[PDB]
Order: sequence, then C-alpha cells, then structure tokens
Amino acid sequence: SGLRKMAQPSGLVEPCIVRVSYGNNVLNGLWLGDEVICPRHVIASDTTRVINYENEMSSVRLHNFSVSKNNVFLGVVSAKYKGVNLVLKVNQVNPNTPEHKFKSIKAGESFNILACYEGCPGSVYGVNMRSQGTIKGSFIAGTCGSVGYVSENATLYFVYMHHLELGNGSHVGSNLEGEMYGGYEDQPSMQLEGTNVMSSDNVVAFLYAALINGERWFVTNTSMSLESYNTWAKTNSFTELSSTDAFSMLAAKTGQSVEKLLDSIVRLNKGFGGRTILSYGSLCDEFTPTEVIRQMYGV
Amino acid sequence: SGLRKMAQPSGLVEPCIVRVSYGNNVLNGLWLGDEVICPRHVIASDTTRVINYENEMSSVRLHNFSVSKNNVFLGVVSAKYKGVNLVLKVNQVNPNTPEHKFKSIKAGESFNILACYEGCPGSVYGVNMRSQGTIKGSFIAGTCGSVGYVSENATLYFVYMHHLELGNGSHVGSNLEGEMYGGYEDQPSMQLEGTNVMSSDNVVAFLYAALINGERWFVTNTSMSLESYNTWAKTNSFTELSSTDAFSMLAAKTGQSVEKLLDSIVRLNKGFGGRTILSYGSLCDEFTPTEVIRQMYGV
Ligand SMILES: *C(=O)[C@H](C[C@@H]1CCNC1=O)NC(=O)[C@H](CC(C)C)NC(=O)[C@@H](NC(=O)C(F)(F)F)C(C)(C)C
Ligand SMILES: *C(=O)[C@H](C[C@@H]1CCNC1=O)NC(=O)[C@H](CC(C)C)NC(=O)[C@@H](NC(=O)C(F)(F)F)C(C)(C)C
Repeated sequence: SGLRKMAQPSGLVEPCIVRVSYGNNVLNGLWLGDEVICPRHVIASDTTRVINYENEMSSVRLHNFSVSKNNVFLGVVSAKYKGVNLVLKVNQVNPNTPEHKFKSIKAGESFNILACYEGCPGSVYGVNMRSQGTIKGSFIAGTCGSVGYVSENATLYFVYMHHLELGNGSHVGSNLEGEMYGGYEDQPSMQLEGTNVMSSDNVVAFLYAALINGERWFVTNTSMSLESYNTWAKTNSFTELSSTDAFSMLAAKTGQSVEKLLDSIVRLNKGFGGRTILSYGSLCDEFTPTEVIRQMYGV
Repeated sequence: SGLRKMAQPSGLVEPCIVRVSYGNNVLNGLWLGDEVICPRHVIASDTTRVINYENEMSSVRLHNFSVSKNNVFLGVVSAKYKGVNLVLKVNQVNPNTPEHKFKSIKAGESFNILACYEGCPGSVYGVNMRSQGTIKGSFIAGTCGSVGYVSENATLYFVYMHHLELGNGSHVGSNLEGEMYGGYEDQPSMQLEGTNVMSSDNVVAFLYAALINGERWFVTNTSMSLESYNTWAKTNSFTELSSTDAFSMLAAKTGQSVEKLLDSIVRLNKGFGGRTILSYGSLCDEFTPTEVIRQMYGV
C-alpha cells in the first residue's frame, strides 16, 4: 500500500542536460544530436525589465554563449529563435542522445520534471498540468531550461522546458517547439493565471487511491448520477466527466461506484470538516486514473 | 518558489536492477560486480506462514532461480544469507556497476527510493526515515528488493532494500549489510511499529519552507521557549530539539524565530482546522533543514 507522487526514472534524460550561459545569465539546455534547446531569455541584458527580443537577437554574438556538459565546453556555430526558445547548433553530436519524440501535455495529464541547477541534474519529481497551462512545481533562480518528459509505450517524449514563475507561484514553461503552455509571455510582466479548474477524472482517481489505502470516511449511502455531477461541476470549477468507464476495475476492487465518489466530491468541496484524506486537507487532482492503477496494482 | 518532496536522479542505479524469482516469489535484486543482493524471503516456500530460514536454505536448488535483465539471463553459482538478505554469486559481472559505498540511514534522514516492479525500475521518489526505523512509501507485491540510495559529495550510497509492510502500512527494509531497520523480523507475524515520534527539526524546516513560500497563517507573535517545547515534546511524541542553530539562516531570511515556530507546532499538532500548508493537511516531518535550504536556495 501507500500513495506517493512518483517520477518515472530519469536515466535517459540526465545525459542530455547542459549548462548554457550568456552574459551574467545561467540556465539549462537540452542537448540532442548537434542541437541545444534552451529558453531564449538567457540572452536578455536584463530579465527584470521588459525585453525587446528583436533587439537582443540583433546584438547577439555566438562567442558570448558558453555551453557545457560536466565542465567540458562546446563550440556554438548557429543560434536561432524558435518561438520562446533558442535553438543552438553546437560542434559535437550528443553521443548519449536517446531515441525520442516531442509532444505537448494537456490539462490533467501527469509528467516528470528533471530539475537542474546550472547544468547539473539535481532532482526528479512528478507534476500534473493545470487547466490554465501551469504546473505547481519547485523552481528557483538557475533552474530555467529544466526539462519535463514522459515515457509511454517505451517511447520517451520531451514535453516541457521551464521559463518563469507567475506572481501566484504557478510555474510556466514551453513545449520543445517553443510554444508557451497557457499562452503566457516570456516577460517579467504581471500576467494573471485565471481560475483553476480541477480535473474530475483525477479527483475520482485520488478518492479510489484513498479507499484502497483504507480511507473511507467520505463515502456515505448516497450516490450522485453522472449528469447531476456534470451540472454541478460546470459551476464549481471542476471538469465534466465524460463517462465512468476508466474506473471499472477500481470500482470492482473497492466495491464503490464512481457515482458514490461523485457525491463525495460535491460534499468534500464544501470542506473536510477538519479531517484529512491520506494526509491531504483538500481534494487532490494531481493523480490520473492510469497513474493510480499502475501504482496500486502494477503494470 | 515551491516545495515538493523530490528524489535525486536515478541514472546510476537503474542499470543495477534485476528480476529475481524462485518458485512463486518474484522480486528485485541489486546487481553489482558478480553479486546480486536480494531479500532472502524469495526462497521461502510460503511467505504467508512462519518461515524456517534454516530449512529453506538447506533445500535450496540453484537451478530454481531466474535472474534476468532485458535480454540477459544470469546464472546463480552460489547463494548465501547475509542477515535478512540473500547474496547470489552470478555467472556474469554487471558491466554498468557504478562506483558506490554502503551506509545506514538514521531516523529523520531523507533518501531516495527506486521503486522496482518484478525487475523493472518504475518510479523514483523521496522518503524520510521514521523514529521506529520505518518509511512511508508505496510498495506492493513484486516490489521487494526495491533500492534506496543517496548521493552526497558525488558519492553514491546504497542504504535501503525493501522487505515488508506492517499492518499499519509502514514500510520496512534492510540496509545492504542485511540488518533490518528498526529490528523487525522478515516473518508474517504480529509486529507492531510502536508510537511514531515526529522529527521536530524537520517540522520546523517544513514551516520555514511554508513561510518562504508566502504561507504565514500559522505563525503569531507568540513564541515558546526551547525548554518548554522540549518538555511538551517528550509527552507528545516529538523529538527534542538540541539547538536552534540549524535554522539561523532560515530565521534570518524569514524574520521568524524558531521559538515562534515551536509555538506553531504545539498549536498545529491537533490539526490544521480545515487549512493546508504546502498542500499538506497535517504537520509533515519528511524534509530536513538542509533539504529545505537546498531546494529553496540552491547549494
Ligand atoms: C529561470 O531563468 C527563471 C525561473 C524563475 C525564477 C524564480 N522561479 C522561477 O520559476 N525565470 C525567470 O527569472 C523569468 C524570466 C523572464 C524573462 C520570463 N522571470 C520570472 O519568472 C519572474 N516572474 C515574473 O516576472 C512574473 F511572471 F510576472 F511574475 C520572477 C519575478 C523572477 C519570478
Ligand atoms: C515483497 O515480497 C513484499 C512487499 C509487501 C507487499 C505489500 N506491501 C509490501 O511492502 N513483502 C512481503 O510480502 C512480506 C514477506 C515476509 C516473509 C517478510 N510480507 C509482508 O509484508 C506482509 N506483512 C506482514 O506480514 C506484517 F508485517 F506482519 F504485517 C503483508 C501482509 C504481505 C504486507
């Protein structure tokens, strides 16, 4: 038993992290083949004030970049913007480039962060994309360019590169094609997040994890129909649940139907009455149904 | 900003994990040089009944083992107990054996789990040793032999091998010398964990982390002396705090003294009253002061 937010192992991603610096700015990049992708604000003269990226590009000099893997430095032979990222061509192919694809993450999906500090992989942890295209991670100065990835089908996907933190602490990155999640700008300007919408699929998965782990105080002899729940969800910042089909095995193993847990969500969103669920004090939408199933029962 | 429980990257450990089965039992082994270390209950004919490990070793047949990794099958040439572990000499040396040491974890210390599912590294997450020698992880059938590790000053230490789960869900493992943390037996018997004693240092670090992250509802201008707290702590299953010196920097950056947080601990111990702190609904002792500092400020 137990429930912990997991990361998938990091071994294929670690050899791809490089240190990229320009001027007094230092962050991380992703070295694949003979290319390094990193956030374009590494070339900005002053990241604390509004940046004219056309002027920064006009004044850039390739010899002002420093790119390195474990204190061995690479020659930079080309630099281009691609959206909000720089794409650098370097003079050596990464001999540890894994087979990989690029994909974009959608709201409610889980992935892994390899958090890196100035070119060194430091730590690995799981996150879940919020409705507004943000994640709640843990990023400080020096960790831009930290990389999000997910492995599915034994296919490794790179899905995230870290750029900024909003005023409310939410974290904003791009995909590896240089499109910023959520449409945020890579600018030190006040940008508002917008109302967070909880993933109903993930909150049901969480309550099933709680049941499996022996927590059941929130279940009562009450059950809420799917359409009734979806009507409530529309005015309570929860997503609509398309069907209960993803939960069939969990319902069978716990003896609790999804509609029993839809009624729990409605009651618990009002408040827990001072109780906790697996040491959470409010509903958690960071675990997907497949995530829970894999963690509780194996692949 | 942000605080998540993190793991150190897993790339050096992943290539050492092998699948070990014997009869109906399947778990994980740690393959280093020409040795595979795994929990000895893999050769128990019935793990659900009291095991006579002397009889099991006397009846063992090496041809009954299956040890494998990807397309590699490893033949067992000899098998020996070392405390509660089996040490299997195998017919091939691990070509990806990393430089490494072994050490033991003490209560209050953090380390990393590579959760392995019948030979396959599946996830990586961080844990903290509890007072009674247990951890709160996520382990299911097929995950015994999952490996705990820590890296300090670029030195990789192997520190934990997973064996069993107590009736209250606490997880029990051994060091790599085969001594079971907490002294528990590798038997299906009534073993009670005993009262959990929270690490006061860690809870203080947790509250500092919150403050740094802009959460401050739980601090007043009331304080509690180190001596009065330690007296409360002896009666209320918290460790006694030796000094406030571990937190001099945290107090400086936050403007809140350890004594202000000691009073928070006593008030919060009954519960968060419907509020949360860094998305925990009750006090958390899983982060050390050093852990919090490096995550929130860098090395
Ligand atoms: C990587 O270079 C950092 C990562 C930041 C640092 C603190 N936590 C993070 O996630 N990125 C920045 O410093 C970034 C550079 C811009 C050119 C995009 N700026 C910010 O994240 C700032 N945020 C804002 O100005 C805000 F979004 F409007 F709030 C802060 C103030 C440095 C966080
Ligand atoms: C690895 O082979 C499993 C891991 C367990 C399975 C559920 N969660 C875990 O951490 N270990 C065992 O099956 C172990 C074998 C004994 C011979 C050591 N048995 C147990 O962990 C049992 N626990 C106990 O009997 C208890 F500690 F007394 F409570 C259970 C009931 C299978 C968990």
